[PDB]
Amino acid sequence: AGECVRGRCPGGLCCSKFGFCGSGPAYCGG
Repeated sequence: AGECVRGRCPGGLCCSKFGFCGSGPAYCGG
């Protein structure tokens, strides 16, 4: 669960260039 649309993802979390969303050092980087 958690996918980005055209490079935009709400909720207040991170979005990966592969088209995904997530919080913490997983989809954010560092």
